[PDB]
Amino acid sequence: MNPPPPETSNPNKPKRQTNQLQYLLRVVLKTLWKHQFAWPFQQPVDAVKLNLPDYYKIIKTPMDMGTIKKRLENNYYWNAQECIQDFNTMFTNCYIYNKPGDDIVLMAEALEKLFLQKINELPTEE
Ligand SMILES: Cn1c(=O)n(C)c2cc(C(N)=O)ccc21
Repeated sequence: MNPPPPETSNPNKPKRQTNQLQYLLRVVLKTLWKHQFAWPFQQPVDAVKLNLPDYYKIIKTPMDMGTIKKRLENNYYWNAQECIQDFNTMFTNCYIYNKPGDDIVLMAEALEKLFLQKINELPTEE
């Protein structure tokens, strides 16, 4: 069994649409999403189909770019830090679960390098 996915909709949660969050969608998410190594990270890990029965025993804070994309498109966030944390959670999960050197780790590292370069130029708030 897979767990329920992370929340992407919560009408109780206060929301903003801001230039930093717009950057996170238009520059950061879109840059990583189109990458040749994006595909393992475009949706929640399906531990059943991938035969990783211990994945959610080890990973208790799942995150993926499919979830982040939905959160950004549906204006789920209050600030950029929340979204940046989601990306970092996704990368960290990969490094925590997988054997050092594995293809998936190299893929995460390539995406993380781009992520860091884009976040380095996060625009100042308007
Ligand atoms: C070990 N592992 C991970 O840690 N992630 C994120 C994975 C994604 C896929 C996949 N086929 O999407 C397959 C295996 C994966």
